[PDB]
Amino acid sequence: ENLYFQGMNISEINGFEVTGFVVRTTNADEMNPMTAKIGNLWEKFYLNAAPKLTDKSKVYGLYTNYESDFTGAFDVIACSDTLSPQLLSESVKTKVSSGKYVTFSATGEMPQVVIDLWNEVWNYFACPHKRAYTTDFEYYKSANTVEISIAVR
Repeated sequence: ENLYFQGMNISEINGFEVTGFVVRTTNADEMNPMTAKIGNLWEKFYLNAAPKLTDKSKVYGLYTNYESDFTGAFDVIACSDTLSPQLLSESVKTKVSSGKYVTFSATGEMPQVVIDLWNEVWNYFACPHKRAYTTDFEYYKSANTVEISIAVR
């Protein structure tokens, strides 16, 4: 896969607030290229939100409001800590809670690296830990490095 898989680490993470665009989807909708929503969500973010970011802006992909488990619907939120629901129209503010997470990290071509990192997440949980299905997140640490933090019970 031509990725550097840095590995996984369990840790306590401090909560934080982020604002951005939300869409509701399912894994099945995302697997079908013709019905996927996450790509379009990010294009909207690039279009409407990116021009308003700063050099210290942190950018995230939140997965939250889970209907059930990985087989159910969930909200995906393309967002950033420096945006606010009134510096940006149609946006929603979410608080990610402090808690215990398992965090995975990889570096490579984007977005290949985030797609493939989710596969590592899948393999791992499908296990010493159980998913909380509260709020999980991609953190786009740099142009080539992404972390995925999964909330665990």
